[PDB]
Amino acid sequence: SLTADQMVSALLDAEPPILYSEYDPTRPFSEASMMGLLTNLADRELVHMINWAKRVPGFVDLTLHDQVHLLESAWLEILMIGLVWRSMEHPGKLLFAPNLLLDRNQGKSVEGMVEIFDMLLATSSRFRMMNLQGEEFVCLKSIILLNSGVYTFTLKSLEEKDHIHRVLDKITDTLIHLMAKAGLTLQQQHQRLAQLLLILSHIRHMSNKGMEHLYSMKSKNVVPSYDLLLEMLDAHR
Amino acid sequence: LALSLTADQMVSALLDAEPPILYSEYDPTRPFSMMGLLTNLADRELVHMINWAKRVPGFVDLTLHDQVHLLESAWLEILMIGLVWRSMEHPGKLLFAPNLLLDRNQGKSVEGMVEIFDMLLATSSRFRMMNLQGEEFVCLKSIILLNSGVYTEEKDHIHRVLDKITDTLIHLMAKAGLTLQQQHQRLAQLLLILSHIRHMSNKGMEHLYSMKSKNVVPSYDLLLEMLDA
Ligand SMILES: CC1=C(c2ccc(O)cc2)[C@H](c2ccc(OCCN3CC[C@H](C)C3)cc2)Oc2cc(O)ccc21
Ligand SMILES: CC1=C(c2ccc(O)cc2)[C@H](c2ccc(OCCN3CC[C@H](C)C3)cc2)Oc2cc(O)ccc21
Repeated sequence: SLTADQMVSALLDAEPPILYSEYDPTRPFSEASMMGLLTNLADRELVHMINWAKRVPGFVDLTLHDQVHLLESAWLEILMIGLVWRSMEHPGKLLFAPNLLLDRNQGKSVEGMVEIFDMLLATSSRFRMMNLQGEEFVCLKSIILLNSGVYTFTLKSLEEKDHIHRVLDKITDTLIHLMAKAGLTLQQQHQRLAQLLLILSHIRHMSNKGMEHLYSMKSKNVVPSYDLLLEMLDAHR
Repeated sequence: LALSLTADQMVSALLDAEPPILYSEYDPTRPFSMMGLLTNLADRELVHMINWAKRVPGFVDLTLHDQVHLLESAWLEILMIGLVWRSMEHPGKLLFAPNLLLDRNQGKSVEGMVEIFDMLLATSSRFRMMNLQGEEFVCLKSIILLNSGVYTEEKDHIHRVLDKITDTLIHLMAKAGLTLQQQHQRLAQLLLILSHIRHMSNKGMEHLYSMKSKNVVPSYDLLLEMLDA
């Protein structure tokens, strides 16, 4: 029932905070410590992501089961687009945190990492060339949340999918509204809409390559479990 | 040059450039290697894909080097969307060839295959649900060709062609009688399906690699030879 303006306002209000890496001026940054710091940040960002997701219009209208499925599908894509967004104004660097700004040479320290760094930096550059606006960014991130898991899900399921498609349609309306307000021609509007949504194909690509890379590290866990996501999502009262 | 085409001229060019549907190489008199059949078919399909790519307006304006890199990035996605397209009118089945229609039970035959089968089937179902038209299909396939490798003067040209295809898609929908709102909603719906096709190609590549076959990706030299400089 939201208007385009109401949709933008809700998404902007729902934005999670930018988190920091730990501070210590007695411990100089080490290559050996890098993955540990990144993991610690990612895990903390995930908790805020679940909060954010619950504030995306239409998301909590879904079953808890399907909310979990959508986050299972989208969580790394969402981490990545978030990273690319806060890195946009910093050519050649990834702003994992304001006190953890890394370049591709530092990425070389971890086997297989520089390939993923390069893809993320390329996305940052693309954002920059398009002059991506914050209002557009929060629309794109919401689209990832709703769309990424919708092809891999009963009567209830059909109802859910119809709802997701209607919300996705409203976000399309919202993007078009924003561009119309920016003074773009109708032609420029459709063209930019297309340009923006094609970036999501690259973000999906990066998530899949990234997931493969994280698994190759043979750590205890990579993905947040169904259990964990449910626990974070399945709040009482 | 090819950017000077009208929307109608663009559509006609793409429709005319469509590759043929090939047959599986087996003797139908004999008892029914699935991956063997599929690999043989994919490899033959690839040749026709390269000749199709050369007819996508704007593609051959790129350097041969860049043409090859786009094909390197896009070939599996393009195989997949073509498979989904010809499987649309066959619910629950994948029409790999007219003489090779497989259902998901058949897919189980091969380890790790049914997961990718189900994704392909879901895409075919989505196409049918959206009543995807042939004119839209050829635009989407062209977008995959130009977009899949663009992150890995030339880039400006690629974006110009992509913008032209967007114009063409919107033109088709307007002609179909859709309102402006329906036009940009349907455009978005179609482009979001492309992210799923990318996903499928990613998981498909993982699966093909896990089989530890001889090769998986076509070499630079193979693609370049097919391009016939
Ligand atoms: C994009 C990205 C990272 C990354 C690094 C390599 C790679 O192949 C894919 C993602 C790494 C990264 C990403 C995900 C990681 O998963 C650790 C396992 N956690 C994830 C959630 C679950 C509770 C367990 C560990 C490190 O760092 C980031 C931190 C952020 O706050 C936001 C994005 C990242
Ligand atoms: C989608 C698809 C196939 C497939 C099966 C499992 C999988 O994990 C990914 C793709 C299999 C398939 C797809 C690609 C294959 O690559 C074999 C290696 N070739 C590819 C080109 C290069 C010259 C070497 C082998 C089998 O069959 C198809 C045949 C088609 O004419 C069109 C699409 C396919």
